[PDB]
Amino acid sequence: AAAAGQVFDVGPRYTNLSYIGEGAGMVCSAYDNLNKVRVAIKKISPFEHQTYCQRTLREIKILLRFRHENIIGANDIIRAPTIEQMKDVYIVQDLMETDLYKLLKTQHLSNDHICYFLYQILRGLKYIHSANVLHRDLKPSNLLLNTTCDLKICDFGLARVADPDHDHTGFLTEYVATRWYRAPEIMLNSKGYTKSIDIWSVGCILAEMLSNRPIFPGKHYLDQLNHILGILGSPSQEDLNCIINLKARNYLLSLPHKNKVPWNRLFPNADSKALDLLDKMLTFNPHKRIEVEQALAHPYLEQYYDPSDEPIAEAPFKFDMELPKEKLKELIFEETARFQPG
Repeated sequence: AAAAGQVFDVGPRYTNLSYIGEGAGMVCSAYDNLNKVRVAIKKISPFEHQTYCQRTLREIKILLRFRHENIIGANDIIRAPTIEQMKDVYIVQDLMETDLYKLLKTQHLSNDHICYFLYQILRGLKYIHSANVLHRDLKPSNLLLNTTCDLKICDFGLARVADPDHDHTGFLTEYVATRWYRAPEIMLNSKGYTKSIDIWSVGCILAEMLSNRPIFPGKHYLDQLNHILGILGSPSQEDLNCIINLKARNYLLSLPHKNKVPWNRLFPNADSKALDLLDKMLTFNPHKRIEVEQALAHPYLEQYYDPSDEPIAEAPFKFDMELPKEKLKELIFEETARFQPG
């Protein structure tokens, strides 16, 4: 009994709705009457398809367990008082005006902005990684921004617990995360269960911040690899020897030789410390790729770096990655109980 454009009934607490929609259901802003601030509300309607259930549960479990200035929280979650009556779930969050994807369509960023956004991306990422979680879908639309340049990472639906022991797979194994921000190893021999997959995406985001265009816009699964290799050049023998997978190694060896395009050719207006950090994020071999704490400690970020102000999670995270649709509904109901006066 309160609509927008569908039903969007968010109790007595939240009023003066206004569409911003099509994200997960639909998104509105709304006046919060207990805190008198405007806030964002996302309506989730996932109990039909069993995969949107999994993404929803995963996202709720993470959002509630994580507490960090550069990671979007869930201030409130609204659903029916019973499982029977629960059809929709609404997640209430800090209202963030824009995201980096929308910003970059229209705005050039000064070096000071690039530096600050990157610092905040990596500060959030350090927390995430310290919990043994991988985000796995970092991209400019998953980076929210407010009018005062605060950056918050959102969308933990593809997130997983890190599992480097079980990261190997065969050549051309299908993947779900967004193509342009996929590390080379996803196409070759990785399931994306190590931390280095997120650092690659961050590197892609940096490159995008410096030029306002995706650095590796592959049209489909292997074109992505040829984009990467067209800039980085052919992998060294020693990087090839880290790929044991014969199908992947022989594929790479079949390719004509390509030299590196130097970053300063691609990004002639860029701060050279920015390009050095970029280089180290967009390293072909995931074993040699810089880690989140090394990136924060890089000279480019020296105006911000302060590890005592770069918090870590209080304990490791415990196993997303799995259950029929009816059990999932029940877990979601149980995970959201703390917001019920009930």
